Amino acid sequence: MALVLLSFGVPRKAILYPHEEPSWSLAKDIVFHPYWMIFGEVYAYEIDVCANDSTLPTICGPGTWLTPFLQAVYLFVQYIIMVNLLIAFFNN
Amino acid sequence: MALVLLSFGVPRKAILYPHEEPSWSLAKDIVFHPYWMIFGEVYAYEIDVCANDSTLPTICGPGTWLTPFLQAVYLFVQYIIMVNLLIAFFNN
Ligand SMILES: CCCCCCCC/C=C/CCCCCCCC(=O)O[C@@H](COC(=O)CCCCCCCCCCCCCCC)COP(=O)([O-])OCC[N+](C)(C)C
Ligand SMILES: CCCCCCCC/C=C/CCCCCCCC(=O)O[C@@H](COC(=O)CCCCCCCCCCCCCCC)COP(=O)([O-])OCC[N+](C)(C)C
Ligand SMILES: CCCCCCCC/C=C/CCCCCCCC(=O)O[C@@H](COC(=O)CCCCCCCCCCCCCCC)COP(=O)([O-])OCC[N+](C)(C)C
Ligand SMILES: CCCCCCCC/C=C/CCCCCCCC(=O)O[C@@H](COC(=O)CCCCCCCCCCCCCCC)COP(=O)([O-])OCC[N+](C)(C)C
Ligand SMILES: CCCCCCCC/C=C\CCCCCCCC(=O)O[C@@H](COC(=O)CCCCCCCCCCCCCCC)COP(=O)([O-])OCC[N+](C)(C)C
Ligand SMILES: CCCCCCCC/C=C\CCCCCCCC(=O)O[C@@H](COC(=O)CCCCCCCCCCCCCCC)COP(=O)([O-])OCC[N+](C)(C)C
Ligand SMILES: C[C@@H]1CC[C@@]2(OC1)O[C@H]1C[C@H]3[C@@H]4CC=C5C[C@@H](OCCC(CO)CO)CC[C@]5(C)[C@H]4CC[C@]3(C)[C@H]1[C@@H]2C
Ligand SMILES: C[C@@H]1CC[C@@]2(OC1)O[C@H]1C[C@H]3[C@@H]4CC=C5C[C@@H](OCCC(CO)CO)CC[C@]5(C)[C@H]4CC[C@]3(C)[C@H]1[C@@H]2C
Ligand SMILES: [Ca+2]
Repeated sequence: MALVLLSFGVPRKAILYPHEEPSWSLAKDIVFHPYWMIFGEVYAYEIDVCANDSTLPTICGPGTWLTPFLQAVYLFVQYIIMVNLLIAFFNN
Repeated sequence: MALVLLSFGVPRKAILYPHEEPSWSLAKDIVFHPYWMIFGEVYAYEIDVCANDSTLPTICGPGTWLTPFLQAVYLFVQYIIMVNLLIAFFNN
């Protein structure tokens, strides 16, 4: 579950923030939002940053249409497979 | 689950509100948000009160960078261990 997290946070932070110099904030932002997604926080109005209801309208740019596809795969893996595999683990 | 709650709400309220005189509001605020976290309310824009998207920008101060680490441990214990232990309880 920690690897699926980094498989998602690093492409997302890279596609949505292309103009970043090296910073310790890059170690938070690859791990912060993808972790809070495991607990039901979808960040609904940050998905599709080019939408009109977006709360990140300045992040709209080339390639950012990829991130909602990425997060759809991410939560399917984490919530629909990995959290329920862990329920199944505990039950058995 | 009520003890993991107080293990989190008391360090959080202490780190984020250092300048408090004794008040009955201290018995609510150690128990209120940590309980609503069990039911999927992450308080996403109150985590990391020093962030730019924060809805508590005045709470930013010394030591407040500890609280997102604390809440990451908190929900892991409550949701990933304790809620699913309780599912496992009921199934068996
Ligand atoms: C057995 C358990 C052991 C733990 C194992 C796991 C290891 C956990 C390791 C995680 C790596 C975190 C590294 C922090 C990066 C530097 C932070 C920094 O510079 O300042 C930040 C620190 O202040 C905060 O408030 C944020 C602290 C991070 C919260 C982590 C919660 C998510 C849990 C994740 C769990 C999933 C882990 C998935 C696998 C990796 C603040 O903001 P900034 O912008 O970064 O800098 C300041 C600038 N500013 C003032 C403009 C805002
Ligand atoms: C079930 C329902 C689906 C029905 C079926 C038919 C599919 C329909 C698809 C049709 C493809 C055409 C869509 C784009 C329209 C034209 C260009 C355009 O407006 O681009 C937009 C984005 O979109 C893109 O840039 C491209 C998006 C392509 C993703 C398509 C997924 C393929 C199907 C499924 C893949 C799943 C996996 C497949 C394996 C099974 C531009 O808008 P923006 O992003 O807001 O940015 C603009 C602002 N900017 C200029 C600042 C950047
Ligand atoms: C079998 C079941 C039995 C129950 C067992 C559990 C014990 C339950 C007991 C919990 C302790 C409650 C102590 C209340 C403190 C005093 C509050 C007060 O005076 O006013 C508040 C009451 O109005 C509210 O809105 C808060 C009421 C608390 C709701 C509980 C929610 C969390 C669930 C709890 C469950 C988790 C417990 C985890 C374990 C501890 C309002 O605001 P204030 O600021 O406080 O005062 C007014 C000032 N102001 C106008 C400026 C706002
Ligand atoms: C997977 C990804 C991680 C990659 C690995 C490398 C780790 C990277 C970390 C590197 C450490 C350096 C980060 C801070 C940068 C310099 C100072 C700074 O800006 O501080 C910031 C906060 O942060 C702190 O004050 C310190 C944060 C330290 C905790 C880092 C986690 C340790 C590893 C994991 C721990 C898990 C458990 C470990 C056991 C397994 C200040 O910013 P702010 O908070 O916004 O407040 C500023 C405003 N104010 C002045 C009003 C207050
Ligand atoms: C699932 C199976 C495959 C099916 C998918 C079929 C292919 C999908 C369909 C179409 C392909 C992508 C093109 C459509 C959208 C283009 C419109 C556009 O400009 O968009 C953006 C740029 O976007 C780009 O420049 C995209 C470049 C290619 C991305 C890499 C391929 C991704 C496929 C992933 C496949 C993963 C498969 C994983 C395998 C398991 C917006 O650009 P702009 O801002 O408007 O430009 C002006 C910028 N300026 C102002 C700064 C100058
Ligand atoms: C997990 C395993 C161990 C690894 C831990 C890694 C250690 C982490 C690394 C380094 C230590 C922490 C400090 C680094 C950041 C300092 C930057 C800073 O100033 O931050 C803040 C202050 O914060 C402080 O002053 C905090 C001082 C130490 C806190 C106690 C240790 C926390 C580690 C717990 C470990 C738990 C272990 C649990 C064991 C299971 C912000 O200050 P400021 O607002 O900028 O100052 C101006 C304020 N003024 C304007 C009011 C004057
Ligand atoms: C197998 C796993 C693959 C993924 C991963 O774990 C192992 O690989 C690690 C390598 C890390 C980076 C190393 C170097 C730096 C440079 C630093 O530069 C300070 C500049 C300035 C501050 O302003 C100093 O004053 C900022 C942090 C950064 C980019 C790291 C980020 C986290 C990364 C990507 C980690 C990530 C979780
Ligand atoms: C084993 C467990 C450890 C944790 C815990 O349970 C047992 O320990 C309890 C002790 C409680 C405090 C006792 C005294 C007061 C003073 C009062 O002062 C009124 C001032 C003014 C109003 O403005 C009057 O006019 C405010 C409340 C406060 C701080 C209590 C808060 C809750 C606490 C921390 C409880 C907490 C849940
Ligand atoms: Ca939820």
